[PDB]
Amino acid sequence: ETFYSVRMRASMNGSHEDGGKHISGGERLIPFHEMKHTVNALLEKGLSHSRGKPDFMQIQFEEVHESIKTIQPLPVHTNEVSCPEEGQKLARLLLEKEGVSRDVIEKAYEQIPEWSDVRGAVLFDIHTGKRMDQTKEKGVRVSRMDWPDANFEKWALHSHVPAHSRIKEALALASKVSRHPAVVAELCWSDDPDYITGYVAGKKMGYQRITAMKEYGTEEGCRVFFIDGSNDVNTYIHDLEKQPILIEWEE
Amino acid sequence: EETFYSVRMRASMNGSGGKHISGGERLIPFHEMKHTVNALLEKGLSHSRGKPDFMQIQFEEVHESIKTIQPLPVHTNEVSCPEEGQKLARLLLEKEGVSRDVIEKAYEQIPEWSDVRGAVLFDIHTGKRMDQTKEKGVRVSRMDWPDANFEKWALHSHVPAHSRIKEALALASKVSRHPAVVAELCWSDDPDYITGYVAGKKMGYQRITAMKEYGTEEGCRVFFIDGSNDVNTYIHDLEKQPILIEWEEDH
Ligand SMILES: Nc1ncnc2c1ncn2[C@@H]1O[C@H](COP(=O)(O)OC(=O)CCCCCC(=O)O)[C@@H](O)[C@H]1O
Ligand SMILES: Nc1ncnc2c1ncn2[C@@H]1O[C@H](COP(=O)(O)OC(=O)CCCCCC(=O)O)[C@@H](O)[C@H]1O
Ligand SMILES: [Mg+2]
Ligand SMILES: [Mg+2]
Ligand SMILES: [Mg+2]
Ligand SMILES: [Mg+2]
Repeated sequence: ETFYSVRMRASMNGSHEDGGKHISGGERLIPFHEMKHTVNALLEKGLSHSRGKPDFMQIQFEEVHESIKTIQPLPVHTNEVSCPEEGQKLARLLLEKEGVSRDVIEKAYEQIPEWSDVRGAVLFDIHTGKRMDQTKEKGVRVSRMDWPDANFEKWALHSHVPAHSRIKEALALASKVSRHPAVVAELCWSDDPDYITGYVAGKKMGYQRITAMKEYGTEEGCRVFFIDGSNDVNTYIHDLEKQPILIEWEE
Repeated sequence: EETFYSVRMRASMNGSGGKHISGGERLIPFHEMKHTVNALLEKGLSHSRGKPDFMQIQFEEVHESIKTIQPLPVHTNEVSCPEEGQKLARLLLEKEGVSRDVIEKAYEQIPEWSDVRGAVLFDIHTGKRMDQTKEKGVRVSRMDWPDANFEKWALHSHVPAHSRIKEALALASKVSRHPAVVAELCWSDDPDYITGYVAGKKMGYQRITAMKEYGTEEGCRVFFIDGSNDVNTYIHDLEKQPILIEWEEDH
């Protein structure tokens, strides 16, 4: 059966390219017969965003010719913290636990404010202590991963986590990304003003949720992948953009 | 001054060197966005040229102010076969002001332009193609015709209220208005529609009921240009100038 990559991005004050504000992004992986439902889902997701009404949006589909790999979601643990500063401290400890040196963590945190506007993810090289990709404000956009809702809902029931598509999306991405042999860890929180939970993820500790990573009403987010590998960055960028992943949980 | 949006679509098969299946352009208020994205989607998905494996749909705010014009006057020439239609087409182009030699040269090149995805600009002073877009063609966009007014026009005009005619006539009308455009020649690349037209400022929109045989995918869109200025000026006008059609019943 043939699957399709469906992607969306939306911005205001022009195309993202112009120097507009990123509003929303989406990526889906589906059989052809879900095309209409999926295009509408992405349209609606872009139109009803807390960051604002877009004046630019692109939606796109194409056939995927690489074969699909189906994986488990990462194990999930929720860390309850009382404030953003405690969440950020915990985040740094978790990154160090997973194998990132403290020094590389500090260098990344120096740039993170600069990367608030990035539309995808930043790749940070642990060998240089510096950004590895050259996409600048565009970022690297991981795509061609998805998680059928029914299975995701079964997973959320069991995990005592709410069945919000925001978590599905985050965990599908974290799971695809941590599977990459060159990715040691990911740090994330949302650019949406209305969601303060973030996470750190890696192969050892799984998907570590942190219930407060920033204040409500702020639009600064973070998506950094810490890279430890022997290959060029374009190889890895191609892996993240092109490798098709479906999530399927079983107990 | 109400805000309008350019909504565009293109679809192809065997990739993004692929076969062009469908193209669309709309110009609408924001509240029509959902209906319009779905219309373009469905248009692309149910095309007689085939099922796409690639599609892009895009919207953006238009910042130039909209000009509203009347549609060209319409006349329908009933012919009994394609060869009679083509012969009429050439007579009408000549009557509107294109010299015979320029018509003959263009007809010799029309077969090699079957694959062009937009329009060809043909210079009447040089008897040569003027634009440099090759297989891409020049894609006129940011024109539309609100459905209600189009339906009233079609009722009165004794022409069927098909969106194909709406789209053709909105384009022909925007294009003929351009002071450098002497005439247009058109028939569809769709295997399932053999009606075509020639259009110009004097003769209006002259429909010709048979311009090719059913089941053929060779189409034509040629703009005959009489102009001193940089072709890129004209191209920019055709791509960027926002036009709405309003037929005035009161007349
Ligand atoms: N597909 C992607 N590829 C690379 N970076 C991405 C991608 N998607 C999002 N990002 C980056 O992350 C930033 C925020 O993305 P968002 O979709 O706003 O991210 C979230 O909602 C994070 C929620 C995690 C906690 C969920 C939970 O377990 O309760 C976003 O602006 C991008 O810069
Ligand atoms: N927006 C455009 N800008 C430039 N060229 C275009 C555009 N739209 C279509 N074309 C070119 O023309 C070709 C034919 O497009 P189509 O939309 O398939 O053409 C038609 O339906 C023609 C119908 C005319 C008769 C209507 C009537 O019954 O009164 C198409 O493949 C392109 O090469
Ligand atoms: Mg997202
Ligand atoms: Mg966001
Ligand atoms: Mg068309
Ligand atoms: Mg066509």
